[PDB]
Amino acid sequence: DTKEQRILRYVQQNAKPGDPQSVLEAIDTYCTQKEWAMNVGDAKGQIMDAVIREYSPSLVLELGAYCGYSAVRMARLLQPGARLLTMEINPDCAAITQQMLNFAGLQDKVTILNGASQDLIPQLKKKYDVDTLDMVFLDHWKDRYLPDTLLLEKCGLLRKGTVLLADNVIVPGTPDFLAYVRGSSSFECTHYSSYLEYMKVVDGLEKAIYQGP
Ligand SMILES: O=C(NC/C=C/[C@H]1O[C@@H](n2cnc(C(F)(F)F)c2)[C@H](O)[C@@H]1O)c1cc([N+](=O)[O-])cc(O)c1O
Ligand SMILES: [Mg+2]
Repeated sequence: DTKEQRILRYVQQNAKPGDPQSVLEAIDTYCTQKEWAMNVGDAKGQIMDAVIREYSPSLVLELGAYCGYSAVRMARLLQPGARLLTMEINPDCAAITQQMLNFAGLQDKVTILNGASQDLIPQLKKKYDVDTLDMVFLDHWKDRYLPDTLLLEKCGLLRKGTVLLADNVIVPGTPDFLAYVRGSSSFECTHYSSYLEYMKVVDGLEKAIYQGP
């Protein structure tokens, strides 16, 4: 029994089927109160929602599905016919994410790709009927943000105006990626400051009164 399975089961038991907002709220409650997990969380999530709404992307790529929190967050805001592709190298995570999406009623909008980016990015256009991406959400291993961006470019998946949106550029940090995009004339960058997810961390003092030998 893993933390991720506990999160899914919590959702199935507490959230309302076919209600994405309910699913997000259940995940957030569980991770706030019971076990920290690396979901983007509500604070950063509200910023994501505002960016998605602004750009109204027809085709989004997510790198890093985890438990499907951001996939639910993004897919619930997609217009009819728009698609989210989400890449997850861990097959246990990919299965949890599919179940989370199913529970939320968002399965028709989302395609889970189970594999490594080095294999899957070059197969996107041919296997998943993609021309160029409107938006990319980066939230996988932090050392993979830059090499994957470069691979996306190599493969012709970026067009003028493709929006990349990257989580965790402060904590844990993505320093090569951040320096690269901020220094490149090929990118125009904006920073949205917020807070790391679920950081009300409990600690305590123990008092121990000696009673003698
Ligand atoms: O390490 C963090 N995230 C790593 C998240 C990694 C997730 O992305 C998947 N993946 C890996 N490669 C691919 C692909 F697509 F390329 F194939 C998909 C991994 O299996 C995992 O589910 C993290 C850590 C903290 N923190 O505070 O420690 C806070 C956060 O918000 C975080 O995102
Ligand atoms: Mg993250």
